[PDB]
Amino acid sequence: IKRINKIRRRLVKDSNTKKAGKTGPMKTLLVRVMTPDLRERLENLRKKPENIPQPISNTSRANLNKLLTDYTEMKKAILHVYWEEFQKDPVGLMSRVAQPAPKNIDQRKLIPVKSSGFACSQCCQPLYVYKLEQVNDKGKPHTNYFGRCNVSEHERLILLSPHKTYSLGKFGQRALDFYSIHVTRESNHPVKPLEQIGGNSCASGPVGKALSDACMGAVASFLTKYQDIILEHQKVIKKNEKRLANLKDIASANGLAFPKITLPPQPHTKEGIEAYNNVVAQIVIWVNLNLWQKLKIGRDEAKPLQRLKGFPSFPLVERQANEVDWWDMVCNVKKLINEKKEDGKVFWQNLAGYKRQEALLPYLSSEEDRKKGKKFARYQFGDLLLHLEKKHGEDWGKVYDEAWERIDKKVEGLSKHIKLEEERRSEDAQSKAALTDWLRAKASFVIEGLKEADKDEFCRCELKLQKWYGDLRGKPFAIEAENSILDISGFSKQYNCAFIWQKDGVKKLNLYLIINYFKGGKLRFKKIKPEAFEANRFYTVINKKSGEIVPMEVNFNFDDPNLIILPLAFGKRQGREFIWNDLLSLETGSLKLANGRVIEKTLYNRRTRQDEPALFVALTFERREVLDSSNIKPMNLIGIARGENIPAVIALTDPEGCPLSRFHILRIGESYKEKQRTIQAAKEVEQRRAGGYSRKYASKAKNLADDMVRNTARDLLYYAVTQDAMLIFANLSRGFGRQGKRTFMAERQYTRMEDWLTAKLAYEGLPSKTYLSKTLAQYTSKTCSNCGFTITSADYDRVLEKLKKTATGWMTTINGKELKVEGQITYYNRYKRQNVVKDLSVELDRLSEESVNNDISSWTKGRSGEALSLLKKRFSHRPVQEKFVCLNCGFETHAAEQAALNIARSWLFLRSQEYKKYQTNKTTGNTDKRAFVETWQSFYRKKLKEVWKPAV
DNA sequence: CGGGATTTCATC
RNA sequence: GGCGCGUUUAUUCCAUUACUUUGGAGCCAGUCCCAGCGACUAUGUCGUAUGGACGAAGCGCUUAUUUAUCGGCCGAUAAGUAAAACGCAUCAAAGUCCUGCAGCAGAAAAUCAAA
DNA sequence: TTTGATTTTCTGCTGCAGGATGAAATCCCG
Repeated sequence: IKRINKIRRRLVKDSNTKKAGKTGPMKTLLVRVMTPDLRERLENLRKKPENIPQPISNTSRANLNKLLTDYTEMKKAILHVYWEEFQKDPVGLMSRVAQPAPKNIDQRKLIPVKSSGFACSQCCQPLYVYKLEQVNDKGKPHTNYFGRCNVSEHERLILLSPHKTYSLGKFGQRALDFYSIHVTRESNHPVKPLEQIGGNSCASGPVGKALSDACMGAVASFLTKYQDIILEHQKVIKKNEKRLANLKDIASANGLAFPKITLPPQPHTKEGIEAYNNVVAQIVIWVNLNLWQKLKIGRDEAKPLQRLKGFPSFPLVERQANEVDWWDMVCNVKKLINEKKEDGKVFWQNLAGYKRQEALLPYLSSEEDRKKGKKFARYQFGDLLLHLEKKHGEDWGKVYDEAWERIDKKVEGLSKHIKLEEERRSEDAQSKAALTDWLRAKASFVIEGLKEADKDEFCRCELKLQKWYGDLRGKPFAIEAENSILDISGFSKQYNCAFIWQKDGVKKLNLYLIINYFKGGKLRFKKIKPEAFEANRFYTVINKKSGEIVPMEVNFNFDDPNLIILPLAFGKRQGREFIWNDLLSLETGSLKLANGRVIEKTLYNRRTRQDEPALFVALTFERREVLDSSNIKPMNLIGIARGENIPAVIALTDPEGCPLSRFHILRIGESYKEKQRTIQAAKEVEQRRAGGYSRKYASKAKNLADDMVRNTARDLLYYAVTQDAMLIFANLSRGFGRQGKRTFMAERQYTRMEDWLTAKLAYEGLPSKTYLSKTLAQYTSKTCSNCGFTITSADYDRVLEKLKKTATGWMTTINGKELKVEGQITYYNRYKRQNVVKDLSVELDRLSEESVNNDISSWTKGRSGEALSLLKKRFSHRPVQEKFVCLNCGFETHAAEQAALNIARSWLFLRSQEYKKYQTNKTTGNTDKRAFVETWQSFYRKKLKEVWKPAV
């Protein structure tokens, strides 16, 4: 059958196994700790078993909770202190936390800097730079840089990176010796969480050696982010200089007096970031007000200034908690609107004749916003004002009052609903967002009364209300639940934690987990002989740096008021993988338990119908013996064709490009798109009935898509294994994916399918390249198999130029092929939001009615571009995302199967001596892709003539 | 003078 | 989608240890009860079960409490209450986790000194 | 998105960093 575990069994039997290197492929077993509610669930089976194991003792729970609280508080205190230090001195901190090179390089330094880049915070002295040229694995010389000082105490190996003027390049979690500062009593630093928070009731060693990493990792990450952003800030400022200069030139071309507001330079505080971003936003608003719409100048003509993004915030401390409070900001908005209500009332009541229509231009929605079931608050506010104007005439004095009454009623109702929801147990972010939109529209309309009288006051009010609107939209999802972690830096005797089993019979084992992190607790680890096992006793093993295993015996008391005892709860497959695996067992050392965690996160309990915290044990198992890249030989190929109606059509072929029948065409996940469409229809119905859907449809589409992806991946892997085959994908940059107007991150699955197969082959120890491959996606999906011709836009330009009218009508040719200029093309106009069908010949006649003799090249370049767009939309080789049409010969068959075969044939093409000759020609400085296109077309035609006979 | 830690130092 | 239920997800031995999910299948989706949308015939009604709250989600086999058709209390046939040997719809899959920041995937409003 | 012209709009939750541990010298203890 098709089981992933049978595939893994064959893979294990397919080749020899060898022990893992310095670090093995990490894998986490996430089990759940036996709890009283777990036992309650277990007791209610129809076929009740003989023995129900005991739950976890209450003392263990209390001790674990106290330990988690202490660890969290210690981490918070340490990060707070180091945030204060950073807020005092950035340079010294980021110089200290720089990760030194390993204290093992005894290579002789040869070339110092031909100097004053940074300074060691210990001596505040400049760090000399030294280079070192060596020979790498593949023959490319590499240049490294290191920092050493005149002080023997400061003779470290701080990393330096070149630029074209130097940077650190590394930030570690163990560079700064955290132990000697806040734990040991000899140091007199005023911060000592162990002596202060825990009251000398917690063990020093393990807790400190965990806190060190648990804080310095985050510190190093933030320092890396900031030290990387510091250079891009300067470069972005430099680019903005030229962009502003060009914009000023364009503005002065029309004789426009540019406002005297200048760009703040690259700052190093977030206040400067905010000021520069506000200046940029105001400049963009002014340009949109005066140039984009007034002059009908498009966006290509205006390269704008850039806002500042990418400046990080300090971990766990600069995470804003929104202390300004939601209701306080709402009341501030109310007060500001009430103060500025008179200004808007006077402006609208005392409006001129024709100025009334232009005053309401932003308030009225166009077809684009109206057709999509719902409009922004500004649009509906304008429509309500239009209704009031229709109902009560031009009496805007009372119209404003009635509109204020309606908006105030809606605001009060929304506020009451929000308070009622948020008081007891619930929260309504949708209502908050709607109320915020209403308040924003009301504030805009109210303060629009000062658009031409008091410019600065109006702008200040606008900025304040906009930032208040942003804060009111952002604050509600601040969350209240955070994970709690309890690290175990390693599994050795010192750390006083171990995994134990009961030697029942020959192989059966009971499972207990013991935590010893308190002073006064008793836990004895006794070394024993290899086969001294006895019943009612716990036994375990230990790992060693030299590859030795030294099993030991555990003895303790179940009523100890200090230690923590954990019974587990898991399933057969998990036990066969980690706990009681048959082939790779922890006794031999093939499977190793390196580190674990006591993660406590909220999970849904169906018995209580609620989400409650549930202790997990993220036992990270490092597979110490993996497969060897010694017996693997791809051969057969499985060309995967992507699409929507058919999730995947796969074509089999040999390593001669000759397809063979062993199943030849297989389709997996049929009608699943119909289920996706049904789910989408239900969601759209729920939106039409309220504007949103519930949590039942939260991930139905996502879950179905992921299930389809994983099932298809399993099927592909089984086919590859059973046929000794390989899979063909494309070479796409990281982050590849389509983003239209309604795209979701879950459709970036081609790369994610590659990644899933990569991870699955990676836990077994082999890279993705063994059975997963990529094709150079240059013109791969743009080729047909009947003519060997790949369409380019130069041919489109030639077709546009050649377009003329003969006795039978318009005529144009591609590669000498006469094309009947006839037929109708359908387009989806966003202004109409419907289907409009136009005739190519009729539109050409209409466009040429302004010219003589139908010479398109004699028209304006805009008319030629429009004719080019018409010809391209008529002669597009990809009319639909799921349809391909051959422009040259139009051989007729099932398109998807032919495309599936052609994908594999293209991947085969992406290795040839023709490509070698193309590379040699490209070494002549002719960096043109047209040579590649010609070579690929010629090679494909030659191969079609020789062995790749098209369908007969 | 070993139990028995106990911490402290240290380190890809 | 709401409720339940277990199956298989290991080649001779490694829990029929249950966890975290998705499917197949079995049953059930009504109550403006409160609040978002159109007409707004105006802050009034209707509808679109939308967001939450509210019930909602098998059958028989084996063992005792609810009766006499029979002779001067014996079982004749069956209810549900319980246990549980239990049989059917009911049969299939996969898992590698943490901390921090917030950010990365676009295109249609879009033409000029339009190279 | 895939040949030359481009950039403020409305959508939605993942994309980049940091990783997954034994000697040494002491101490409480006489």
